[PDB]
Amino acid sequence: PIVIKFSHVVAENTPKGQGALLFKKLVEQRLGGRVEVDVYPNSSLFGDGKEMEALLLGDVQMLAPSLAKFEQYTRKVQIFDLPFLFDDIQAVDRFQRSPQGRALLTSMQGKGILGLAYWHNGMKQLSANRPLLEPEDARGLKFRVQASDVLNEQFRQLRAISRKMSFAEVYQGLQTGVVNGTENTWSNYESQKVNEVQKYFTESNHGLVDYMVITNAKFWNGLPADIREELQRIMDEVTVQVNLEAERLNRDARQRILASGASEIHTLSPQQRADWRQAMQPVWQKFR
Repeated sequence: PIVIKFSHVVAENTPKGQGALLFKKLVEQRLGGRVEVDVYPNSSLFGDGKEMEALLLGDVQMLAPSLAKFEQYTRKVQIFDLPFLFDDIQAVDRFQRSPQGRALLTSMQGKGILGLAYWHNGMKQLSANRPLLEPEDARGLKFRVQASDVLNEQFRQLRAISRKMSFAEVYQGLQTGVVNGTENTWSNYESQKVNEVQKYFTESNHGLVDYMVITNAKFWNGLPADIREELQRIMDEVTVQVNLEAERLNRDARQRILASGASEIHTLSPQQRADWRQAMQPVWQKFR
């Protein structure tokens, strides 16, 4: 029995968490006794800082990191971090499914990493301990970010401080005050209870969190051909399900945040929307 350990950093009740479990279910139903999928959520096997090298070493067989986290291996997927480049997940999808988007799946092949699919999470929102109505409001704040040069620049542009931190550490980061704001999808915010330490959200939709499902090329290429081809067909099926439901899981998470009674969500006025775009679009200059 071939074992595929799939490690990720999110909660089970999320787009990625459910996708990893659906992959497990369909593989074990279609390849029972031949392939086993062992899913490790919430950084229970490896966290942000160590998963990629574990994949390269063969300690894990499948990951699905945020597109924001690949700079050490390629700078070709930085495009996905540019603020306001994609209006919505449908726009992201059009890029991902296009010839140019598909080619990025092989961007790390020379490093021994193979991209198998894109999975959606959703658009990013802003949070802080004070209201974020207009860009001036971010000045002097300390935002947690994924480990991305683009996202560092995004907050530098807003005259704020950014701090790269692993996803597992965000809650305590905000609780202790080493950071006091961040950006993320509704799903990630609610599932990790970060709304408990962030009173104010702004529905900015200013970026996204999406994933590239990846494996170790040596492992993937070493599989019997039938197993590899079948796994790829199953992955594509799972991807349709992940992507069909990611919008709903995020909307449900937003509802939970409102039902918590401890946070509020600001709807940007048209003028505020334009102001945030103007303040953030200059970061594209540095990543042509």
